[PDB]
Amino acid sequence: FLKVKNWETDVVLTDTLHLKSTLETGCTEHICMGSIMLPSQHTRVATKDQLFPLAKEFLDQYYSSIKRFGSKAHMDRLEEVNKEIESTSTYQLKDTELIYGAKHAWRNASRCVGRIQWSKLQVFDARDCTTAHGMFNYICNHVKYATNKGNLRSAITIFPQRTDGKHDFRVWNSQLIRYAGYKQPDGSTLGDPANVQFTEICIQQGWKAPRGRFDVLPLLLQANGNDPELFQIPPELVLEVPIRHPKFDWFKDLGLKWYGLPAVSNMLLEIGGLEFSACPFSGWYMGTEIGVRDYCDNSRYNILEEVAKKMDLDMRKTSSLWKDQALVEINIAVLYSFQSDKVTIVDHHSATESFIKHMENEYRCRGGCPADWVWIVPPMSGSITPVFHQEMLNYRLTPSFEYQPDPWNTHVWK
Amino acid sequence: FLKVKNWETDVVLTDTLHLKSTLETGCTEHICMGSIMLPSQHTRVATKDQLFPLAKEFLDQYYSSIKRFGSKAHMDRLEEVNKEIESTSTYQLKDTELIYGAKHAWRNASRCVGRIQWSKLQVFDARDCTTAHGMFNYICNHVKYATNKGNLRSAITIFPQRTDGKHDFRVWNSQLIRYAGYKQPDGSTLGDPANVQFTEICIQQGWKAPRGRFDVLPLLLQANGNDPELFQIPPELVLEVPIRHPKFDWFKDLGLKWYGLPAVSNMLLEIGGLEFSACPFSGWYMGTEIGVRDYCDNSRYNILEEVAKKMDLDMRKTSSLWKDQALVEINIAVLYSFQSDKVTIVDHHSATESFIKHMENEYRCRGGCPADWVWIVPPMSGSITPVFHQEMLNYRLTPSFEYQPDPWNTHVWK
Ligand code: HEM
Ligand code: HEM
Ligand SMILES: CCN(C)CCc1cc(F)c(F)c(OCc2cc(C)cc(N)n2)c1
Ligand SMILES: CCN(C)CCc1cc(F)c(F)c(OCc2cc(C)cc(N)n2)c1
Ligand SMILES: C[C@H](O)[C@H](O)[C@H]1CNc2nc(N)[nH]c(=O)c2N1
Ligand SMILES: C[C@H](O)[C@H](O)[C@H]1CNc2nc(N)[nH]c(=O)c2N1
Ligand SMILES: [Zn+2]
Repeated sequence: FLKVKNWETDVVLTDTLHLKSTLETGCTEHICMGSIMLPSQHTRVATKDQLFPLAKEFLDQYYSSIKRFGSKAHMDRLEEVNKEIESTSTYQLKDTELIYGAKHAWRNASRCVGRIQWSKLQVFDARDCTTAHGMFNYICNHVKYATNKGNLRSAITIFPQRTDGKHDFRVWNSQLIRYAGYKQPDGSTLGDPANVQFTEICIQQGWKAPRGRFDVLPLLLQANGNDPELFQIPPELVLEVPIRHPKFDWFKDLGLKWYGLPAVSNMLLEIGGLEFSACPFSGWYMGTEIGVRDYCDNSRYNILEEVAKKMDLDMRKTSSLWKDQALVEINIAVLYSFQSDKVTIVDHHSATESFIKHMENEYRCRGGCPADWVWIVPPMSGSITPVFHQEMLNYRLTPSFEYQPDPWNTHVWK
Repeated sequence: FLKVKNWETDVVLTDTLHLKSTLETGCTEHICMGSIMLPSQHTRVATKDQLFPLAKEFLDQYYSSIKRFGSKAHMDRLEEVNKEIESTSTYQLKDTELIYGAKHAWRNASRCVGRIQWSKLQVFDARDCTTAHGMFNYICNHVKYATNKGNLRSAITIFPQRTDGKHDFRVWNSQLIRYAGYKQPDGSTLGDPANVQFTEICIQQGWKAPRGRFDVLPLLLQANGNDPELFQIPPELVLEVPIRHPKFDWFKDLGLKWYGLPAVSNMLLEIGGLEFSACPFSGWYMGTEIGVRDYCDNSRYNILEEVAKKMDLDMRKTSSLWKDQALVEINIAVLYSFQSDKVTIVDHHSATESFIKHMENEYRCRGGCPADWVWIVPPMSGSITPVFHQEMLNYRLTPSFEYQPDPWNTHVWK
């Protein structure tokens, strides 16, 4: 029954939820790895024996969720998937068990500050899919729906679960919409340095790059273990916000823009022991993810010098805080640009307050809320947002989202 | 033999130092408490039995440090304090063992970004002190020395170790130089809200407050268990930087200022099992500690609105990032003000780069460097400083600095 304090408000919350926790974290009693980016625990091949307790555990919270824990419909469903796990060494979720598992995977994501919206998640069941083309169609219907003309909506599309392991649905994109990354002669990078390995993988499979900055990458979709295939999202479906500033008219001259739809596609969704290797999910952007990380990370677009230049900034000494000054401006423009286009965006203040609000309800009507402070604190102006001052317990509940290796490092090809 | 990566540079460092670790962290395999502010492990009454392994462990690294591990002078010193621990149920450090233990307490402080300077620490041995007045004199000689007319120097003053526990030297100030905090009629706060409980404690013992903003508090010094006593640092010894901006001439009109000398006085220094309950230590300020936390924390001076006002800032909508804009300005002024006065200050960029440099040498010539990411990442512009992208292993080595309860909640009075 652990206590967590908010040192800005002296609010104390009591966490019992962490007792239901199951998975391990990477920390021990003599070492804390809370700052390791991809702990071996957060990465993802299972058998039929451990598979039933997982099913049991998940089915018991789900019937407990729809009020009727331990009833006949529960006991039958337990026997039912017991039977099905004996016979097939795996099983299938009901439509509702899948919607529930997905929403709670998000709910349990300790690194996600947007979780106040976890209950309003749209679950598209793609488990009937069999081909890369059908994947492409489900993904496009996802994009269109979640984009909703800038009034963005949370959604997830769940392709068939892993079975043997060699028959595996995977989106090879990290996100359905990402800009291409091209190395240059001198070595420098056009576009997004993050995706340079992925961009050339696409060309290795036949992409015809328009070698510029913001070239929306094509989808590389692997279906049921087969070699992936290239499909270009219809451009009318990829909404984009050109970035201007509400003061500096040279900001348009910077010629930047970003897509409205954040949509992570490389993660693994775990539910009742079942593994969904392709499950792209989307919501809306927090300002900082674009203006701080995408735009100003050194190994991303790296625009701080160019913005500071135009601002006429003391770029000599480090202590001029020119980098900080040009970073707040870039985030002012991103927010303003997205808002003047009716494209859903949230600032890091509004988003981190709501997370504290969310944390309250989770400790009240759930007994806790796993939270990773390393990741919840926004990457600029940490301590002026209320999550900097909120102690948080990190633990691993299931259903959950896990990392998984890249397909091209595991795919037994051709 | 754990690995930590820098995701900005793809640098990998290998940590074996954590194997020498001894104390626990608060994390377990199923829960990470890396964001708990004062874990029960980081707080501080010991006997004579566990006291010798502690002495042994510390003496073995110290003679290993001066090259002659296991020699006769080592073995004799081991027998010597063995003998002394049998006879007195405690023991005394040699002058050099104390200088070493202190420097390594700092070296091991995982929450300190300034640790690149740990070897150049000036150790003042105050273990002959017996009276609050003698404390006051050692503390003043500390202030004067460390201040060094703005060319600040790192130092620590070590008062006698705890023995029985009822005879205990304690500085009741959190820092030797802090501004007084006064509640008002309407409830609001003049001065520093942090110290309001301490400020009225001082008046409870007879302080004559000049009830303004930046009133340097008096020292409240407890010596050998006796009731503490009030002493006012000579004002010529308290250096102060008035805060101006190198653009906004109304910034002087804000009328702010800060002391040059950060000097934490409430911590407990542990060496070879011995407990030094009063051990004030000082270095120089990182810009952000004043301009971000001191000035802009909600429950500190809370000047963001007043600075934004004068900047003529979009203070209506939250998403205007006015708070961020006024926060970078305040930090530009702090750095500039301290630098135009030849008072040693370091910006959070320069300081966090040096910490990465420091981390390199610690993994190379020591096998690791315990680091608390929650605390090493500066509280503004996190991800544009290189420590945001540096994975860090947190573990607890000794000699170390520990928190300890406030004296007025433990002091058996009068
Ligand atoms: C609705 C708006 C949302 C916002 C504003 C939001 C915000 C964020 C942010 C800022 C991060 C940190 C990632 C980074 O900065 O690199 C994150 C991580 C994450 N989010 Fe959310 N998110 C949203 C929706 C969703 C949805 C719909 C899901 C799943 C269905 C989700 C699941 C996750 C996961 C799994 C992580 C990372 C966990 C990890 O890395 O281990 N989020 N989110
Ligand atoms: C020389 C310049 C120094 C700088 C720039 C510096 C910087 C910092 C900063 C920014 C923090 C985080 C505290 C906060 O933001 O609230 C910190 C913590 C700390 N520093 Fe350093 N510091 C310096 C010198 C020292 C010295 C001389 C010592 C000890 C002799 C020391 C030991 C510590 C300890 C023990 C902590 C906190 C550990 C904890 O809270 O558990 N530092 N320092
Ligand atoms: C190398 C890893 N690093 C780059 C972080 C990558 C990452 C992994 C992950 F699973 C995530 F959910 C993630 O969330 C971004 C995100 C997703 C959604 C739906 C909304 C918002 N607003 N944001 C970001
Ligand atoms: C409630 C706790 N919270 C307010 C943090 C307090 C705290 C505790 C502590 F032991 C510290 F060493 C500390 O370091 C401040 C510091 C010290 C020195 C020598 C230099 C710099 N530049 N800075 C700050
Ligand atoms: C070293 C550290 O684990 C890494 O830089 C983390 C820190 N916190 C983060 N927080 C978020 N939201 N996103 C990130 O990519 C990271 N990166
Ligand atoms: C909740 C959290 O533990 C607390 O706010 C910490 C976060 N990191 C920090 N880091 C530093 N340097 N100083 C602090 O006071 C804090 N506060
Ligand atoms: Zn931990």
